[PDB]
Amino acid sequence: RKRIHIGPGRAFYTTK
Repeated sequence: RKRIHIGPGRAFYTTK
């Protein structure tokens, strides 16, 4: 369920 990815303006940080 958790997802964390940071690229060239591609935020994908989700913990909750």
